[PDB]
Amino acid sequence: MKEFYLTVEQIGDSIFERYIDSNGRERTREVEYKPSLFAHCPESQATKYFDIYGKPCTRKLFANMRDASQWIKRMEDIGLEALGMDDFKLAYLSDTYNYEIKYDHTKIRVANFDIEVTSPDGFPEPSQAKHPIDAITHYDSIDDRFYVFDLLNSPYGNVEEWSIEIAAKLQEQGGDEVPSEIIDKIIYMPFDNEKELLMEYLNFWQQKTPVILTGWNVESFAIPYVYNRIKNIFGESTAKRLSPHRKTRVKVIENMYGSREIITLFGISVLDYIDLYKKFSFTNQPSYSLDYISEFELNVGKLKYDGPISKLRESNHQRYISYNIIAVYRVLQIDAKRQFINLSLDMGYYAKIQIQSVFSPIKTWDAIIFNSLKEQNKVIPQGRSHPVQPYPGAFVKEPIPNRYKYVMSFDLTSLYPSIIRQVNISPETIAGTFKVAPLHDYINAVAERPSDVYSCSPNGMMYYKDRDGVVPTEITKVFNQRKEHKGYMLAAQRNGEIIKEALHNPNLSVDEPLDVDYRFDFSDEIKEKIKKLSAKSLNEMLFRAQRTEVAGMTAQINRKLLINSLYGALGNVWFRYYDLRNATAITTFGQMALQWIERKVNEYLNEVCGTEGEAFVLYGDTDSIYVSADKIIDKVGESKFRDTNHWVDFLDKFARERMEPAIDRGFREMCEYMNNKQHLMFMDREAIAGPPLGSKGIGGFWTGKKRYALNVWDMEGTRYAEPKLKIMGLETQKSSTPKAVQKALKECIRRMLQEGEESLQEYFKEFEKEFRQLNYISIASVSSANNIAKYDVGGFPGPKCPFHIRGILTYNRAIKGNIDAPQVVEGEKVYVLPLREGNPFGDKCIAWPSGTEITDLIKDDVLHWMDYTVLLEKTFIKPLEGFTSAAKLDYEKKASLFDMFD
DNA sequence: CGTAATTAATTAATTG
DNA sequence: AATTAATTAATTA
Ligand SMILES: Cc1cn([C@H]2C[C@H](O)[C@@H](COP(=O)(O)OP(=O)(O)OP(=O)(O)O)O2)c(=O)[nH]c1=O
Ligand SMILES: [Ca+2]
Ligand SMILES: [Ca+2]
Ligand SMILES: [Ca+2]
Ligand SMILES: [Ca+2]
Ligand SMILES: [Ca+2]
Repeated sequence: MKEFYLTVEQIGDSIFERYIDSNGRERTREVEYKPSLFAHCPESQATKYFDIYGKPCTRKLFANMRDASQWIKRMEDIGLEALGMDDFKLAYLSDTYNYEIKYDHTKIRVANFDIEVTSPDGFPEPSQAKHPIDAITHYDSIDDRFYVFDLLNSPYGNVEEWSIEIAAKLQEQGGDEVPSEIIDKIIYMPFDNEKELLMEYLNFWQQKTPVILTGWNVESFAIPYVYNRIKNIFGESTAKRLSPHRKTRVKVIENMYGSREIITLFGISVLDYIDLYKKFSFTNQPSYSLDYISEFELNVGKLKYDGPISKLRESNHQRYISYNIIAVYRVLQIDAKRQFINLSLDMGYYAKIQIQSVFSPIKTWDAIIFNSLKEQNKVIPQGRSHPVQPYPGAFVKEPIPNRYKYVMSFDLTSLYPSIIRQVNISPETIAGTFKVAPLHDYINAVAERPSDVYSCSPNGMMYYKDRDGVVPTEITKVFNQRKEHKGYMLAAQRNGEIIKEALHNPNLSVDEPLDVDYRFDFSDEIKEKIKKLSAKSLNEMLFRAQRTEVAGMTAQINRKLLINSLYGALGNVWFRYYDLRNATAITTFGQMALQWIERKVNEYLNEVCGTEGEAFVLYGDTDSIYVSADKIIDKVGESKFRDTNHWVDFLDKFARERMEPAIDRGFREMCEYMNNKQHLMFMDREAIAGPPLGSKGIGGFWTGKKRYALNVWDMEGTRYAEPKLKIMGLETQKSSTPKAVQKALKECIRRMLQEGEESLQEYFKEFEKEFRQLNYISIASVSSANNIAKYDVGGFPGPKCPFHIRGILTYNRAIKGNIDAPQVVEGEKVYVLPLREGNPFGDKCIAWPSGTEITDLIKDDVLHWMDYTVLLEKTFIKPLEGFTSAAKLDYEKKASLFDMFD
């Protein structure tokens, strides 16, 4: 097989590499890598190396990496550019793997682990590690085994062995319900003392050294705790054994508070799953505890136990260990669904970077671009210092707040990356500037043509047309991968809807789910067989379809993120190819494109309807337009339609056969106007929205910019079995909004768009009536807890203290003096509740750590003094008032003449 | 060390 | 309560 790296480090003058060799075995080598850097040389000197602008370079080959670094510094003292890859391990990888890497994941040791630490005096700080480690569960992907290291004897209690028999039993049998599919995969090792547990863990680590190290909060807790505990007991050199090269870096981090240190293990790639989740999930959660995320992702019940965690080992060691193991499994279950490890490996190997560098799109793009240029013997420019400067972004249209009955939306495919490709925007393709006219002059096609030679953006930039820049070339490659996966995602989604339809009439039999590839639209024979399936088979298939869709979604959305991050990197000072002329050429072109096509769409529809000056485009943001279709529907008459799906078909057909051709013509003209390299402005139909035929639903509404709701029947080719609410920006979409309120507001909106005014009034009346029975967590607001210290004056709110910070300060006073009560962690999330006047907490609100029950000491008082009236007005009535006034509806039935009868 | 546009909630100070 | 400036949090794209 083809070889691939596992890990790479620079340690002084050595590269330490772990790799899989041609036979599929893991090896390590230390290489005295001799790096090369480059300097400009005279034009009349023969060389094969050129910088990105075509200037000739001479190669400087150094005896070691230290000399290369010292040369860089001397070139600074002289005042001359030092060209080439200054990150020597990336040059090493490029030299050693001068080909497209084909990796085999089954050869990569992916370790998932978690530790338990009993602590009587509060949270066990990793940098102190003063408490014994009493449990470690370490899953190894190669063995497919959970290795359980259990401490039977501790200063905090002596316990009996964990029983795998009880662990397997149902909770109703007094067991721990450890999933049966992992029971056989557990290797249980009990220990008489902590020293031997840790010594054996380290020997184990030595034999099964993680390549990818993951788990939940392992970067901030497990890794620092284990390192420091071993350091405290055995000395530093023994702790360093967690690195295969015996080198570590301790950093008492310095950017915004937090002096609790993170440990870098050389020769290991740490991908903390919390960080993977935060970057790649496209969620913002109210809480990031494993219980909360597990429940959200997998629909598994919370891990339940009596008493505080500080007494769990002592009171119920059996459950203590069982839950440690389950915790480890849950991360694996989340990854089976989300596939962030797969994504990280794909991205890392494609770019040829340390896998952990996937968190940095700048590093990722620096390496991709470097490798691409190196292929042609081109030399990358030196990184430079830049002051941070603001620059202009997208255009957002001010919508008229209103109900909108029939809406067809259109959307530009992968806009900013397509602009890069269309215009040919790259550091080395800059050809010059032209004299800009005001933007609206380009929008209206009255400004003079920017250039008859070069490809142009309305910000004034000109680009060469003779050849594609490295940025367009490389962004194109990742875009095409993205497109392939989006195609799989959409097919799985369409397939999901076929299954839902068939679920309306399940057959009465014992059968099995069909063995199908869900990434492809079901064939006619599959569709026929589905119509004969049982509910159980159909449900399992739906689950599988939806799992395929999620897999597709991860692969596609994160490749979209990567390409959009290349645009973003052009606007970040730490990017080697940072250039505000390029970033601004992209955004300015976007503003023109949107407004240009708004004008064209209005012109086209005014023609086809025989009107003049009618505004058909009601809204747009960045790259999307929302077109009112009321007149289109009214031209045929609602009476002609058999059902909802009939007008949805009509609009779908009108969009595809009439509007899209016109839209294409308009963008082709714009391309010629800007003299661009390639027409890549593709604006396809996104949404078809409207009320159910014959209903009193309003269909949709806008309250303002980035705040709207639509009742959608079809989304980019997916015809829904049930209409789906597309709600953007409103309180239902915000993690800060109480869960019960999100739900209730979503139902108000549903009733508005699908059923009408009366249905909404009926529901509101009921919600207001029953509101007070709702669980306190369900009606708590959520916020991030930043800068607590700044606003803390003696334990009371300082000037300008934010509402949620006040809540925290109240909480601190309430629990002050208690070492064991949950502390609010700076930068973490908190639940927030209003408090009625005259309460014992001495303020108007209380906040506590999110995802948790409030400590039992003050729970009864919070529940007693919760201000339900303030909660209702602030979180529910206020936004609903906003929705309904924008929609011209009343959430409460107003008086009428009819009130004088019966 | 990916980006900008934009919203709502909030505090402080004002709005004769 | 409204409006205005400044902060904060969180979205849409
Ligand atoms: C979501 C997102 C968008 N944008 C910018 C760049 C996008 O091209 C532009 C439009 O956003 P989107 O319409 O959300 O996405 P897209 O057009 O790039 O890709 P597609 O529609 O095919 O899924 O907004 C970012 O810069 N960063 C982001 O994270
Ligand atoms: Ca735990
Ligand atoms: Ca788009
Ligand atoms: Ca689309
Ligand atoms: Ca059937
Ligand atoms: Ca869009």
